[PDB]
Amino acid sequence: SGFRKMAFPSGKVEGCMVQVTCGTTTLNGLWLDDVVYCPRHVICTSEDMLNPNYEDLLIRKSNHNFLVQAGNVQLRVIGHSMQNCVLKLKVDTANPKTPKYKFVRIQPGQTFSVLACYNGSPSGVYQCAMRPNFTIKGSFLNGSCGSVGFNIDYDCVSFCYMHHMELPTGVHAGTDLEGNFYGPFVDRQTAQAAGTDTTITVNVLAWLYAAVINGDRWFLNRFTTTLNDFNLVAMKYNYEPLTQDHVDILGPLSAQTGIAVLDMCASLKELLQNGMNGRTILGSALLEDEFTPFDVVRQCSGV
Amino acid sequence: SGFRKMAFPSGKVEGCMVQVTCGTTTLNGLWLDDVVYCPRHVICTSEDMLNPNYEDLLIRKSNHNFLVQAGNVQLRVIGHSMQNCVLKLKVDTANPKTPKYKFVRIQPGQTFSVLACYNGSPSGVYQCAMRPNFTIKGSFLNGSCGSVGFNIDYDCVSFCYMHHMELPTGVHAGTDLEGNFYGPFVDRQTAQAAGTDTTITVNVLAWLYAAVINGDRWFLNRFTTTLNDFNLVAMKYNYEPLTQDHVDILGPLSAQTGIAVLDMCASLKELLQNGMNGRTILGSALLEDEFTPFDVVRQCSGVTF
Ligand SMILES: C=C[C@H](C[C@@H]1CCNC1=O)NC(=O)[C@H](CC(C)C)NC(=O)c1cc2c(OC)cccc2[nH]1
Ligand SMILES: C=C[C@H](C[C@@H]1CCNC1=O)NC(=O)[C@H](CC(C)C)NC(=O)c1cc2c(OC)cccc2[nH]1
Repeated sequence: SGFRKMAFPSGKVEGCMVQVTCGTTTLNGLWLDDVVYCPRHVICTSEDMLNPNYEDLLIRKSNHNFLVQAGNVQLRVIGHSMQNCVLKLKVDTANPKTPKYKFVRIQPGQTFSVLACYNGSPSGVYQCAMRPNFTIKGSFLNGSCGSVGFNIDYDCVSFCYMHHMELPTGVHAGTDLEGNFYGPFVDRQTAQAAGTDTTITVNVLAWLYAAVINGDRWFLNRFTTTLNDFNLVAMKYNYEPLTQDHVDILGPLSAQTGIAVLDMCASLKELLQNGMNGRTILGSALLEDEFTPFDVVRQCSGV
Repeated sequence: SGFRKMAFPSGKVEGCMVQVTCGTTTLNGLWLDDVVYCPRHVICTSEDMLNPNYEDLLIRKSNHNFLVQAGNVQLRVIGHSMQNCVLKLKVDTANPKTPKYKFVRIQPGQTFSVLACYNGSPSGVYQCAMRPNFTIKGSFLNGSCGSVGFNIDYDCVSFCYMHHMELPTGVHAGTDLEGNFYGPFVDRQTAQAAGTDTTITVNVLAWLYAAVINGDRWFLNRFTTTLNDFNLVAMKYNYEPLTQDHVDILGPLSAQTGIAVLDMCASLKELLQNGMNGRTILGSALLEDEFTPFDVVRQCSGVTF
């Protein structure tokens, strides 16, 4: 029993992290086969940061302008290209620890594990959900760029996030491994705002089922609601609309607990309208929306 | 910026996880040099667990009754012994992935990363605080025993927890790597209850230091207190008393902010005696008690390993 926010084991990714230096700038890179992937803003100076013409800055660089260190070993850069906001440095050595991997673009509401790194060395691991406004609520300091987010299915690492920026609000923004930002953000040194954030309703519901599966039922009620009437109330409170696909994805949790999805929607509606009134759910005083139905099924099936 | 519960990178420990089977009972073990450590109840059948005599169960076992596997690769057992509630199995191969390590027994309030494992295969990693009642709020399913908890210092992995049991309340209990349970529990299939839990004062203070570092300091008052007086008051609110070691490990955060530990204690006392009103601290109306002083430094300074 028990429900906890947990990240995938990070070993397979730790073996890929390297340090990439250009000029006075050092950050992290991801070393897969004979290519190192890192944020392209590593090539920018203090002055270039405001409005960098990256193609113009990159053409002026040589392979020897990039220092790549894997532990104590320096990797010789034999080629450099740019795919959107990701710099790709070809090295003369293939990473022997390269796992089975793929590059994927994650959808809002889905979760992934972040391996926060500094100077090419792992520092910590934590789960983040891609928010509807395409930010993530992570923990990143100076030099964390190039840290990656991933999921692990079987032994295949699906990389979905590379870290680039912290917004003034303290949330974080980045790209996929094709270098395309999640959200309307740009890799320039400017204060940038995200769109109005919304709450991931299907995840809140999964988290309520988790609370029930772990013995917490105080928030349930004898009422039910139609999907549309629930969505009317949800949107009033800046919650994302619930789709029939979301309802279906919640089926397994509904079958395990015997609580129809629309019955749990009526509980959430009551919570949004009455609040929690000092009560807590799984130790939280707020409604948590960073747990997917899959994250709940993975931990609570059979309990 | 950002404050998150963050596990240690788990790679060094993943490379030490193996499967240990006795009969049909399989759980996890920890392979370090040429020894595998696992819970001793792996030698118990389902019926034996109700009331086991481990010394007697073990005398009937031989090296050849133990199946240790790294994946599907068998490691031959060439010696066995019981140390408290931990079985030690000597194997004929030294783990080439063995990291620098030590075995430590942690105090209540200290945190560690749990590498949840099933059949010797790592499933997930999460942070746990040892509660004052010597349970942890983990997430564990059948077959999870032998999963370990650890901290990383520089490059040394300090193992401090091995998982053994789930209490009726849904919390979890286990041992250090010398097989000594945390708390008054035993490895027997019996309904066991943990004492009343309490809030971890030193970690709440750390969380308050974290708030100050980030500019959230409305709760600072112009009072101080003695350690004894604060301890007596705190217990009335179900808070743990502070030890000298607690004061010591708050030293760095005290120096960084310039707020003496006993001054922060007086501020916390007022929050307990007056509440927080509708105000929040670091965005929360609840005081957090599962971040140690080091956890705060980790988050705000970016330590690597
Ligand atoms: C090492 C990788 C860091 C990650 C950051 C560091 C602290 N924590 C992290 O996550 N990335 C960067 O430093 C980026 C670099 C750009 C060229 C993409 N820039 C920003 O994140 C940033 C600039 C800025 C601003 O500039 C006027 C105003 C207000 C907020 C601002 N944020
Ligand atoms: C694989 C390792 C599991 C961890 C468990 C499995 C599910 N989640 C986990 O954490 N460990 C075990 O199965 C232990 C076995 C030893 C005590 C011999 N037994 C219990 O955990 C247990 C016995 C019991 C009880 O006995 C009458 C009453 C009420 C609650 C109870 N729990």
